[PDB]
Amino acid sequence: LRKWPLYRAVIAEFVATLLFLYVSILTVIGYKAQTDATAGGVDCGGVGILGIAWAFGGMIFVLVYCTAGISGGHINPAVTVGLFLARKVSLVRTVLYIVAQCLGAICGCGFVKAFQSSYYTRYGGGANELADGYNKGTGLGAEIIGTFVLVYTVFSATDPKRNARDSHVPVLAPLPIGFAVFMVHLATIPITGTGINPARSFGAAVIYNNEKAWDDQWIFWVGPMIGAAAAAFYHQFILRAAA
Amino acid sequence: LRKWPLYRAVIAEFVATLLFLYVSILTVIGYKAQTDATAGGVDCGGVGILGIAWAFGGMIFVLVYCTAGISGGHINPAVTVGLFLARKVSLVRTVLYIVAQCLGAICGCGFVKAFQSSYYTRYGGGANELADGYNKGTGLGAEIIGTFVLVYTVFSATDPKRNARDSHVPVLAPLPIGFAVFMVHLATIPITGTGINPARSFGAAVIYNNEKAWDDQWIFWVGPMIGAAAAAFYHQFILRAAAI
Amino acid sequence: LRKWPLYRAVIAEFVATLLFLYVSILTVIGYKAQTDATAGGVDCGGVGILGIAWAFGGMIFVLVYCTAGISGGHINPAVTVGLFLARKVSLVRTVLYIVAQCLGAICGCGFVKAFQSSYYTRYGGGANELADGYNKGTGLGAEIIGTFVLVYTVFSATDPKRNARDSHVPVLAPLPIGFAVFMVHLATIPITGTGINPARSFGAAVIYNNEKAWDDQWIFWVGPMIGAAAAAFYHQFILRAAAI
Amino acid sequence: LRKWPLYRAVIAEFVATLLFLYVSILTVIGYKAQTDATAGGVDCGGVGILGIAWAFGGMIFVLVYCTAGISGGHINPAVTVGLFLARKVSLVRTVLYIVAQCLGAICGCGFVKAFQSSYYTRYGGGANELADGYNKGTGLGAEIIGTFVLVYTVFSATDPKRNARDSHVPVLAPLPIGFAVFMVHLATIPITGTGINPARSFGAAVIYNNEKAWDDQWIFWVGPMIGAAAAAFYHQFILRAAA
Repeated sequence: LRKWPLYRAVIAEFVATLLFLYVSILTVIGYKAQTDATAGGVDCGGVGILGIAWAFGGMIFVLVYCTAGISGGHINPAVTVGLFLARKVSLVRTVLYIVAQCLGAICGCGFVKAFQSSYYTRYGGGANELADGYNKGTGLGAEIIGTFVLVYTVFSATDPKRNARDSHVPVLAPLPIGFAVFMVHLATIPITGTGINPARSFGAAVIYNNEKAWDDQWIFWVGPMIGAAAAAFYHQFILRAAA
Repeated sequence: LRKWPLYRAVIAEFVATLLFLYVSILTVIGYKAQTDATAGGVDCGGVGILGIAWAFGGMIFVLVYCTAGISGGHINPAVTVGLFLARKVSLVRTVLYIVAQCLGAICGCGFVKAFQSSYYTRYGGGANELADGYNKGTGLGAEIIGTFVLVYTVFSATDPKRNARDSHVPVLAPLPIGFAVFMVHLATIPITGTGINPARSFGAAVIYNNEKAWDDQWIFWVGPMIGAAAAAFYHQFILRAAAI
Repeated sequence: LRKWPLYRAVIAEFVATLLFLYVSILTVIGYKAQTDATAGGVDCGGVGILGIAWAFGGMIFVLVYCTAGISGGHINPAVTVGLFLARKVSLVRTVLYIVAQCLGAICGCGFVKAFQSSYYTRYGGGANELADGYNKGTGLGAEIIGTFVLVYTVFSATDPKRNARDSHVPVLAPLPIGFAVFMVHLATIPITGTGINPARSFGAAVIYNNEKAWDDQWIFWVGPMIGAAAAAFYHQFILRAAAI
Repeated sequence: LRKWPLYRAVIAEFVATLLFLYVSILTVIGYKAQTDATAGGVDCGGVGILGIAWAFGGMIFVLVYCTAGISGGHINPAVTVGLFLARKVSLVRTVLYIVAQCLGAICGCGFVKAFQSSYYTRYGGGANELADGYNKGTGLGAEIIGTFVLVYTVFSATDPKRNARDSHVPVLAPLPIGFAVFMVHLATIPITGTGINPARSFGAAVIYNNEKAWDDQWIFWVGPMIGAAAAAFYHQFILRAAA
């Protein structure tokens, strides 16, 4: 049937997101646990904020590869919308994929508190937030262009020759995507902590649960979607890679 | 002959694990010796703990690439045992790898301290234990998922067609598997130093031998197996990508 | 139509360079803002200057991968000009890229300071200049070889068969080229911040505009060209791997 | 003719070695220039000794790829001997390849002094040396096993299907080799600064020119060759990958 594999192709998206978050989170939180804030431990010496940026782009690359020929290796709500606005994701999928992504991200970040809870709460919760020093418009713009780069990669990465089984869904070359994320994280983590993935953003937000988080949560949906839409427009028409 | 190509690989495992544990732990002890205790050493200016995580990751990347069409690139009881529940490595072929790998680790581990026994001993010796602040359940829960992440990555990394020499043992591109190892560490080192490898943990426990360390060791066997047995279960049925 | 697939790529260059300069410099300024001046910031605990070098490297890796079968993945006047002496990019097709790339950089550069004009200005703005202690000849000699390393890497990275859309423009795997960019930086950043990209340097010089910076800028054009013209010469004849 | 391409296949080995060294060197020296010794600059903050290890394994990977289908992508005297002892390098080549490698390495490190000369001399010269704290036997053993890993990769990396033009010389998969180097550098740089490449070792030695360097230069030829020989024995016979 069509309903059973679609369901299974969605089950993957949920699982991979769960893994992706908590690794990236417990990397961030593990970093923030080893690297001291004010006092009570060692300054620096952690994985560096280079190590954190490795966690995201690295876990993504792995999972995209793990979830390539199944779901399509989407793992990102912004990416899902891009591919959808590219008229190549069967509507109902995206609605489910977002539920899939946003579910597991809550789960993932949830498994992190359970482990520590102590050093979790004090240390950021791994939740995306505006860094003090920048205006909101600045932060919004970075998320837009940032996500744009990620999504621009995806479409370029789609090989028409190779496709997912029991579907017309584009399988993705797993490496440059995860590397594109890593580049963006290197560029962004100061400003916002790098959202460009509403699943992640909404994920830790539910768990960490802070006024400043919820107040600034509105960006990492708007910003990314704007970019993913722009990247779709940039790829399928003004580069016209459709034909 | 079945024995000559089998032992061909049963050794290749042992060697890789020897090489694996050697390069990795020699980095860790190196990192320790760079920052060290008050009087001697400078902080931060080592490889960074990221660099340690690199060592464990990339070594898996190359040793699998070398032992791909030979042993199948396990270098891990969990990965091997995981491929047994998956009914892809016949019983007797597993138990050998299980033992063959463990010895290499020890041989790899013991080789390291002979270089730096003075330093080695004072600085944790790359032994898998709980960092204080974490309840034992936290440490256990960390290993199972971390192993799962890898073993699942290992399974999605199974070519349906190509075999290692003279068996039904998988052969596929390793680069993701190395990252899975590398990734997990970055998030798991703060807790246990990242085990997700029963032989590696066992090999560290044998040489170092510290009671509080040695009686926590049970976790890094109990844990990883479950995470592997789950990933095998999930990938083979809950995804059922094996059905054809 | 010749114009529609040409401009198809003439834009793709411009955009990549815009994206390139944006992501890279936003990291640098980020690094600056993390350590900063006495009162504000913590040292070391940034990405590390290695992380900066990563940004320049990997961005070349992905933007070439995106613009491989489109523009041919130059994102660099030197690389483009280098492929002109190699007689592989017809005259008029180069001059466009030469200009098309430069604008993107500026557009990419200008976009960055609009985010952080306060910080940006106080912290070097990713502008290519000589760090004190180096004579100007040292800085020049650094850029030429660094560019050579890349442009030579670019040439050894030329598939004899596959073209970009509707031209005779090469298409081959990018991963080495990204590393060449990444590698050179690690050894060249201490001197100039690593130029090896005339458009990038020009783009940085336009927005930042500082006289002592702006009148040293001539180096990062004079240099890279020579290193590119050499690599093209060496690869095409001294190795003569192009002859068939 | 046979003499012209052989000569050209040797010209590549020289060039790539020149590049490899000075980049790795000026990375090491650039690191040591930015990172202070006792006083006169900033502590840490450099590329880290992770960044240095990236320079070696990274430059190698690039150049091996750049010099694959030509020379065979050898770049290392130890590797040359291994492939030779594997009965698959036409004797005369190795003698020339060593001259090729050891020449450019001197050149490379030479271009570094010219640039700085000031901060060159005080800061190690990028020359391999025993780290104070270890015995010589310890240091020798690391170079042996270290080089072994590098060379074991090479043979495993040799694809019999693909071969260099106008030769029977094995082209190498450029990535795992350069990555194997990187791993070893991460493991070794404390102890010796990682030799496993007599070209590099003899390269900076000529330029830096120190008593302690020349005294301890004897290791990074003996050690590596022992390993490269062992890796050859480990590969071609007790793994018997010859047939």
